Amino acid sequence: EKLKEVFLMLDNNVVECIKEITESSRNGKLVFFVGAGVSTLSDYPQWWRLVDKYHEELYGSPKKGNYSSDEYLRIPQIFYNVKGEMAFDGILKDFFQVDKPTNPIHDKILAMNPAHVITTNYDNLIDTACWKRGKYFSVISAEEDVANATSSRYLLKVHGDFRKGFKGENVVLKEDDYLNYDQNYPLISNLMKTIIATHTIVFIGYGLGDYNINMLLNWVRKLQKDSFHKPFFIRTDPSPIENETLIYYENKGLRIIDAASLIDSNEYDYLERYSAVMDLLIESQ
Amino acid sequence: ESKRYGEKLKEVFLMLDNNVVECIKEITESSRNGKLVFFVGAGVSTLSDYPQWWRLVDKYHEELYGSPKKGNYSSDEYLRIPQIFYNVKGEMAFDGILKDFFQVDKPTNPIHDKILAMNPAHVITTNYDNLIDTACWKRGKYFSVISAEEDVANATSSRYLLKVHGDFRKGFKGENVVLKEDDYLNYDQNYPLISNLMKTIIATHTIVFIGYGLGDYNINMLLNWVRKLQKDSFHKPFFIRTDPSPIENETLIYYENKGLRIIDAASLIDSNEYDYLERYSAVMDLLIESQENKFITKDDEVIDYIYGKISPLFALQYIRKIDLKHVFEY
Amino acid sequence: KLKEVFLMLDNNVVECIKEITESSRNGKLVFFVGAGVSTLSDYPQWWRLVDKYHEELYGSPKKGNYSSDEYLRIPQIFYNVKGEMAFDGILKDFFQVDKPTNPIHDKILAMNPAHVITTNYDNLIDTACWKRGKYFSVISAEEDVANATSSRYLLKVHGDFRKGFKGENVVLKEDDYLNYDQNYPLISNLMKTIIATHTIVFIGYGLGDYNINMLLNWVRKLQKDSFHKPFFIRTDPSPIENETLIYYENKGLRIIDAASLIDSNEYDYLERYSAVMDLLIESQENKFITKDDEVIDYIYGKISPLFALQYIRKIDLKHVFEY
Amino acid sequence: GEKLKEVFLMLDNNVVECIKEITESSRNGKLVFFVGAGVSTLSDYPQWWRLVDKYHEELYGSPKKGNYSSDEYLRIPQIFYNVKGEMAFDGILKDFFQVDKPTNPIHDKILAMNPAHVITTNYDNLIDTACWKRGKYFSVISAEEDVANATSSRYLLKVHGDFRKGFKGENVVLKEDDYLNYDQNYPLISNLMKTIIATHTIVFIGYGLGDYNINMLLNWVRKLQKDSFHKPFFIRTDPSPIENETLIYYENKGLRIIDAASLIDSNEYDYLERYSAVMDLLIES
Repeated sequence: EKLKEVFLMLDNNVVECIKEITESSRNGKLVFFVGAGVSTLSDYPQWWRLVDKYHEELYGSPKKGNYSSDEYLRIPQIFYNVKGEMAFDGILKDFFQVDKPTNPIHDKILAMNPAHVITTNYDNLIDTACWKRGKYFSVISAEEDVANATSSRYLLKVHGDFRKGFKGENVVLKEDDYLNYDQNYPLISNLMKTIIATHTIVFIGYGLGDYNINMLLNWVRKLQKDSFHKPFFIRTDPSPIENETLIYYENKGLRIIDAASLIDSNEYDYLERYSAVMDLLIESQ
Repeated sequence: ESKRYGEKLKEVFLMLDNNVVECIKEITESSRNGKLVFFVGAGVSTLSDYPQWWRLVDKYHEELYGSPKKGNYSSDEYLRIPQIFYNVKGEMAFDGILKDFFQVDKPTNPIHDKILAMNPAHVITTNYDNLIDTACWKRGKYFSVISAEEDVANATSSRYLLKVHGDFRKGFKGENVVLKEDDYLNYDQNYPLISNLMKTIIATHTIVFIGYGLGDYNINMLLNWVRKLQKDSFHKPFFIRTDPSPIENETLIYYENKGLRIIDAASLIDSNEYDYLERYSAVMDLLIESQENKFITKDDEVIDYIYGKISPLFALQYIRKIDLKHVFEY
Repeated sequence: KLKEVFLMLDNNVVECIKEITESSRNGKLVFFVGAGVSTLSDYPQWWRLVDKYHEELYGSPKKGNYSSDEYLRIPQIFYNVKGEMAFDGILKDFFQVDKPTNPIHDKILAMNPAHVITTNYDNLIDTACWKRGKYFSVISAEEDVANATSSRYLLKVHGDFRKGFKGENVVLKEDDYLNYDQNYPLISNLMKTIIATHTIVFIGYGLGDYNINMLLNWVRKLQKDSFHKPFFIRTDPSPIENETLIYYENKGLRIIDAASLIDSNEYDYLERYSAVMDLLIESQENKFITKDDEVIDYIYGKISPLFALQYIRKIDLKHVFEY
Repeated sequence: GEKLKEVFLMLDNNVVECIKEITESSRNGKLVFFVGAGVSTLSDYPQWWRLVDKYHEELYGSPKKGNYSSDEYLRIPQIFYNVKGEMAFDGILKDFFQVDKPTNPIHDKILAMNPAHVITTNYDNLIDTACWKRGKYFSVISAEEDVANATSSRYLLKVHGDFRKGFKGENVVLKEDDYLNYDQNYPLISNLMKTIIATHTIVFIGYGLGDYNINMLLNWVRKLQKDSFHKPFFIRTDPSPIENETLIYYENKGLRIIDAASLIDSNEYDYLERYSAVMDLLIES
């Protein structure tokens, strides 16, 4: 099969990344930075659907054509500012009460036995998967959870969850709390920065233009080059990435893993390349 | 067009909302009080068909990526695509692409003349045109141009024409302007004096925005500082919205509670979609005609004008008829 | 006697004094008054106030000497434990005694400054401005910046008791010292832009004040040629020792010290300030003694612009030389 | 020795509860001691005052005519760095700090308490020598690069740096500008210190009532949620009893102070017994 034959086709760079990730997994210093991609792979609603619901309820017109980059964090502000919080939390409840089954990628992530898992999402898919597999994890979703931790295995939830009710304050999806994230979440931010500093981070389910990736790159640039590791980024776009972007995001610290080049998958099959890259990581043992 | 525009403006003004009427009154009072400060953005320069950022980023994508960006090309790439170029091709290619378009002798739009006709104390400016200031000198108004940090301490007059993002006066180098992703991130650390000067003029002058769009990066960076300043410590800036489609009431409420005051040009005139020149001209002509009083019809307005221009002299036993001509602006 | 006193001056002093006069005649000089001009005549200082805070707080008088941090820690401790009422009462009792103006303030205002910036919560400079007949828009709180009445700024950086003798209106504790940029953004920006765009002369400060150090740290992030180095009129009764002078000149302070200029006593602060002030004022009416080099230089400085002009009539040459 | 039995009874609940919490943290392996100069002076170690005295001697040519100002302690060395030079600056560091001294019993008992991590602002090797002679492999983190090469999970966090790479002025934060340029120069060390403080229980030992480091740490604690941190312990060793009003002041900022002058009666400079009494009270329980 091609999965056995790809071990000879991988670029020496990719071979080095696979070896380093496997070594970090063996040493218990691997942290997976998961995002919206893996949750969406389990048919979980994406943020743009909630944006559309707010827009239709607020403006009265559907989607107003193509959304701008800042539009995804502006309409909820317009809703919270005039309509209030009651409708905001109600809409969040109706859209996000469903409990989607865990996708296989969540199973593979815990099968890799990571030291910690930093999640930017707002769902308990990883919590449910960990409870299924029996590997105990410590949930860190708010400032009150930093002080009280049972074991040194932190499920670092940076953006919050809906555990303390379906309310806006617990979860960071607005604009004001995006600017005031450092002020409102100082301990979790410090823990996140320290965890990336000490351990080896592999990014999963993220696009090269994501907000969190860009802010993390901004914080990385100020660091000493010889005193910091290069985080692994696994891109799952359906298009073959070009060399210029790879250089731009390589001198910026991230190590890009291109699933498009490794496996000839389709355009609307994220699961195929996600599973292929996870299996390539696992089979190295 | 002789009697067309005068009658059109007369019809527009006598139907305007009281909010816009108060906005016009306050702007005119500030202008005649030596306090108005203007904020011309990228929109005003495009009225003279000046090279826009989108064409430059399109060529940067074409050269760097081998082809222009497919589909929509507004996804924060305006700052990223150039930056990659600067981090791959280097300095000379960036400079060449910069000088290819920005080295054009373009005539000045009349909107600039209407702006300068308001007699503003300072004009904080963002675009890169060397013709925004040219319209200033072809009249009898001197404005000290401040573009880099070294020009702040060397200013001569008390009136500033501020190039916040820089300009190409000192050559067409890629380091004297704020274009790539890094400069926008390091603006507060590379141009501290210019930022302080900006916040100084903003706090002590009436601010009128023009040529911007609701959601531009600079407007947001100003609004967050405004919200951080204090409660009721700043005079609310005036915003001239000029987009073709009328503004929904919800966005108006949100932005006027965020610390802005919106004057939407698409509501008071029912013009066509792509008619930007007339959209700017309507509001600018309302301001100008309110300056020189081509709007007064009722006797009460006449007497209120006379009393507002003569009341301070009621404390003087007598005034020569010769210098009374100076009271009513000749 | 003073004519040859101007001669026994270091070339650095000679050029600094003429630069200050040029800025004053150009409407570009902004004075920076600090603690020491106020306490010159009779105004109470912070040390006795800290002493009474120790008395009301710690029971017994202060023993030894309190450190620099204690200057703000002790009032802060008193405010945190005993509350705002007693703090306000103590301030009201201390800061109500009106004191007459002193000639140093008249000399400062006699140089027609474009602006004056002070960290004094008193109105000594304010009253001297009113009594002399020179108008200044008083800016002490944020709300004043929006409501500025004129273009001349009497800036009270640390606040004042013009709206009432209350602890909030003045920066005295540690909280408002640490959270200054989070409480007074507008006035801080106005101070910074005034310092950047004008000429700043520090008077009353003694290199041991928080404001001077904050400003010097602010200077370090202003490129190289984008800023002018402010002058410094030091009046301590001790020579500068010529190494801290080097340090502060490298950091951006052209120090002028009164100890080298005149041989005053150790309790002669009035004379120490007055010597430099009279020396500065007397140089505003005339230039230094000239030679063959400078006379031609002065004439060329007053005539070179007229060179571009083809011809100039003779009657108005009095205006060129100012009568 | 044979007199603490009554001292247990004399001490009120405010100290008994602190001792109990310290013991519970010690038995759970979640206690960190933030020590500094003050237990270093007990080994006759050259204090900073001698260093600034030498600098002032080589700078103004005369000894101190009085008591040094609070800022002078940070300004006099800086003057020497700007007027004389850098080699002149570190010549005195090379010939003056480079001294062989034994480890006082307090340093050994600090490790006998078995702390999970120790954070120290000193520039010496006393703590390292005690760690080597006890056998607890503490990963020394003194420079910026060491954060990326932490062999063990237990960190000997020397925040201010070391002379191990050499007796150079750039390896230790001493000058005023170095204190001012601290977060910019040492992001990873600051992050690690903040996370260790947040996720553990910190005990201050050998500190005066107010110094620079405790001030900035208390400010960083202040810019937190009102219940996101555990109130740290402060062991005041000043010969005079601590006044109650300043005790309430320093407790309202989020500290719990245990003095020794109120606990035992001693002489003006016998700091060994003052540290020993409190350390025996802590270790015995």
